[PDB]
Amino acid sequence: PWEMRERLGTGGFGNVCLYQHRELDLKIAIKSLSTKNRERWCHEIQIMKKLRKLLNKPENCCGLKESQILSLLSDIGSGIRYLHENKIIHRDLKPENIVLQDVGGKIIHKIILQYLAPELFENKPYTATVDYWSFGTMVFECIAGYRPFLHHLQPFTWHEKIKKKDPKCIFACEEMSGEVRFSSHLPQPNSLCSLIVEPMENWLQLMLNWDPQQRGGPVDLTLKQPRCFVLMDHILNLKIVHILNMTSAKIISFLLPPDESLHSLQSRIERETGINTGSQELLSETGISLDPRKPMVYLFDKSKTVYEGRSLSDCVNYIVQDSKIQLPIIQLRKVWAEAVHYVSGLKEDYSRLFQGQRAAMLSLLRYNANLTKMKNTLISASQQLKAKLEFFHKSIQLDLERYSEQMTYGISSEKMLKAWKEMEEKAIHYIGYLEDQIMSLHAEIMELQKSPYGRRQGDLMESLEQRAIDLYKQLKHRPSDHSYSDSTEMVKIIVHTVQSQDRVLKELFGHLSKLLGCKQKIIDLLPKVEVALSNIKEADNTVMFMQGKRQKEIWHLLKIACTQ
Amino acid sequence: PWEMRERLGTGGFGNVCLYQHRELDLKIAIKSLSTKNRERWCHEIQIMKKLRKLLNKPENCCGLKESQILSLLSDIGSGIRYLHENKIIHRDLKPENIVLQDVGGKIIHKIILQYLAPELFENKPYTATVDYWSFGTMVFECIAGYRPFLHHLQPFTWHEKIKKKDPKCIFACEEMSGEVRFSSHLPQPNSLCSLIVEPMENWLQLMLNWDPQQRGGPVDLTLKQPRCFVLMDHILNLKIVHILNMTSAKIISFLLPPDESLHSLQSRIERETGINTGSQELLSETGISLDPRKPMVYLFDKSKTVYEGRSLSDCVNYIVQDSKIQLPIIQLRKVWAEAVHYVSGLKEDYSRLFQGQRAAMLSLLRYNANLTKMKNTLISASQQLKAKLEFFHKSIQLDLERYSEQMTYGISSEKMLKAWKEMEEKAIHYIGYLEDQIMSLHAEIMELQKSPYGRRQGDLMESLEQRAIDLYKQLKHRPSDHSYSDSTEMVKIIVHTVQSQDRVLKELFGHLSKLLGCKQKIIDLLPKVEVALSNIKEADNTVMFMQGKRQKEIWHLLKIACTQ
Repeated sequence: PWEMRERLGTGGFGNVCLYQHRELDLKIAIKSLSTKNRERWCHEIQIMKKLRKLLNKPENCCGLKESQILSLLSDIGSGIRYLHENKIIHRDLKPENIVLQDVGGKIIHKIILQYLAPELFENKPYTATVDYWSFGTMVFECIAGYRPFLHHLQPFTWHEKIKKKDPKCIFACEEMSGEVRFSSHLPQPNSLCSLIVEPMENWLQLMLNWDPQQRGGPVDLTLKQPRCFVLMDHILNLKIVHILNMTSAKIISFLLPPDESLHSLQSRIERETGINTGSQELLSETGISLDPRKPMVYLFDKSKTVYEGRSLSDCVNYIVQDSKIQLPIIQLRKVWAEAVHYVSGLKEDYSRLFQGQRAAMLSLLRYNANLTKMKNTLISASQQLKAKLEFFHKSIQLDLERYSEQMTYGISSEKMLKAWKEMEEKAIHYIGYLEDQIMSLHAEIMELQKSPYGRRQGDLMESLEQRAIDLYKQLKHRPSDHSYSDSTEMVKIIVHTVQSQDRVLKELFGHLSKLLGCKQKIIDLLPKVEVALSNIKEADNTVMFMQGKRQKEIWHLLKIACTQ
Repeated sequence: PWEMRERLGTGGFGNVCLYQHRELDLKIAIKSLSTKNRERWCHEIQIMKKLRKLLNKPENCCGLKESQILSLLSDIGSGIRYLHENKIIHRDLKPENIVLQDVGGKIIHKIILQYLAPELFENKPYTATVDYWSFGTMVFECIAGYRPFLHHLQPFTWHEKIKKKDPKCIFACEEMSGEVRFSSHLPQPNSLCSLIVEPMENWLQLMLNWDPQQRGGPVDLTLKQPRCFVLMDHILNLKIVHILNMTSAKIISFLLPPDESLHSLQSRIERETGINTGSQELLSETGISLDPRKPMVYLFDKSKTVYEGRSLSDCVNYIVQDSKIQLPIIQLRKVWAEAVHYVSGLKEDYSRLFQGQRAAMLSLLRYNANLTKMKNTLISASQQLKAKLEFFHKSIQLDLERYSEQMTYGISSEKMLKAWKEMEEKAIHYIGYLEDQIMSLHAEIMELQKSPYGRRQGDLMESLEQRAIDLYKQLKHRPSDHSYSDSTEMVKIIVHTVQSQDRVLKELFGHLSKLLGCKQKIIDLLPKVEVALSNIKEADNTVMFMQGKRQKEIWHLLKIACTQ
């Protein structure tokens, strides 16, 4: 019962049809007359047996998340490694050929005119640099989202035009005048760490080499790779950790050497941020300060309390000044894509600030749980302590009685009297006060639990972003209007995002500093708790000392009476 | 600076003007040419020196609250007692003459053609029965709200018509046919307890006696009053207490003899309700069960758990069946006033049911507070108890040691061994389990705190009552339409009041029974708590017994060693 659903796509002989078993629900596709191409169909059988939907989503109009593209380059990079092992030059590297797999929640990227390399465009013989070229071209059309050099240019003049320029220049930005800034550098509104960008820049300079026989790296034979694959292995080895300094609203990647301690990294924090090491509080996504003898992280400054804390496109700054800049539809789509990139970045910003708030919160709850357990421990030792003073007092007074009849026998030195008196004076000298500070501070903690949050306003700004991208979608349904209308409602969304960001930021900075002061009070409460606990237990053990010491002279002087 | 505000009313010479000091804000009125009436103005000076706003409020269209009218009859009754002391026949007893005073929150009623008695209507000589007649007439026009006999009748035919009827008949209901049911009984849709009504019925039979020289009671000289004032003193002495049986949704007044115990009243509860005495739970407005050795009360049945639990006007029942009963404006105002009386009564019903809910709630909180204090007491005695087993165990084993060297002297009976062994076996044999039931049941109590309430729906039905009385107000702005429209929206308000009353009633019956089961569990938890507490303290005192008993043989056998 393999019921036909709607098709996947179009084959070379027909339509790539998606069908499904009715009982088992096994979504299996089918690929649907020259015996050369049906023979190559059997070649497709023997060799196979032996994403652009996401890119066309207007939310990712400036491109994707960086590390997701890194997983893409790992997957499809290992695939094209695998095919150039197998003497297979795919020639067709496009996100149309990349239908995802959501196994384990992780997207796996497999393979089934903008990618037509000039050695396949003009010549019938070719090499692996078609897939090198269309690979890196596909990668940058995931990074920026559009064509790496001369987007919206006719392919004929596109191949000849780049066939006559500098191959190191990996980005051609064509202006409104037609004068093109042929650049070897990537565009700025991206989600990318430059530490990864520059080896990827050199890698694209290997990829966008127009001459095929110099395109690709020279094959380094110890690792059996061109320099392209070696640089891709460097990118798979660039192990960094992002740290948001919550006291500066800045996210910094720190490169991790494979052997550096966390403490030497703390020295790097003190160099790169200026915050002193012992006051560097590193909170995890569950707010856990790692053991520094081990090798987003939320930097807090343990000494400071009150924490103080822009569109790089100046054309959108012109729109915020005057939305009536009469842009063509290309610049309208461009600058609106920039604005969506901007406010989206704002959303992720206060999103992770919410997360740092929660890390502070749960860490605070850990300290409270510790403090309550220590508290009830002090309760136990307190009660038993006062009972020990109690019975020890009674044993003192009865032994004073019976010792007094021993002094009616007149048979002992009176140092037992003053001895047991000084014992009893020790029993005098020994609470709930700091416990009242505990329950009161706890009440303040519950108040910090009940204090309001502004995440609904982040949902409002989120829906504002939804409106702005709905507008950009209205530039995507008709880019054929060539309108020149303003973007005043865009600036409306912009300044409400500004002000609401200020409100939520200052609220959770105040909440933040309250958690900081209360946590600080907890750290103040702990050593007095523990020292007083030690005084309790030492007092107990002295009660046992003068206990068995008094009973000690009881049996010894007893046996002196047994002597003669 | 006594600034003139708007007037109070109209004087005999002008307008009774209300004015006010600007600094001190002292609202003082002024009363504003025959020298006989200016001479009687000076008589008004010498004698004075020596409410209908509420009745015209359409909310009280069927009349007022009973006890408020009782306070009215006490105030104005003592005033007319005071004037008939002073040879003053006021002749003018109307709520126009009753401007209230809100001192202490309590309304004080003072004195400044429907009340024209036939001895003042027809004759120039008169007596105190003008004020007796207009007094009781004013009282019943506070009770029902309108004229006691033949309302909307022209005064000329009104005086002659009642001048020819039975004076014991204290209510003339004129029908639509003109045939009048001259009744000696009050109308039914009132807020009145019949225990007070029948002496007030006989009192009105004294008041509505048409012949003045038989109007009023015969003057009983030991108390120096007519029988009218004596009956009013009986009404001021009728001391009852309302009990709502929450298990039957019935409010019963119980007459209190001046010396009856509360327990004999509990026997009256068992007779008048059928609920057994020891299971009669009487909850106050703070839910306090009174000490029964003392002399609204919320009856609960301590044994039962799930508590199961109409328009007397049949014309409004006809409207609920068919609102298109085409009534004249008189019957429209009548029956709508009845409906407002009905739903208003519903509002007060579930209002006091909310109150019984709260009494159950706060009583429950009292039991929890008691239980937690007993709990932490058991914690204290538990810790000190286990410490006492602890040190007593150590004192046992060291005395076993030193007793064993006494048996190397061979000088004691071995019954000290087995003695201290059986002591130690007693120390073995002695918690948090019922405490876990306490904290768990407490969690259930917090859940009963967080369970939802339906008082907002009572506010909805309240606003439904506001709409229905807004409609009746639209019969009061124009009773001159003589419409015959339906009351379908009235029945809408009626059935939504029905169903919402069912929902809130069943919700708080379920909440109710949950409080009943949880409170029941608390009463189950208490005796095991206290008995176990007694076992703790007895165990302690035995620890002291074998403590000073072991030390007792220590000093005695010690002095046996001192002997020879």
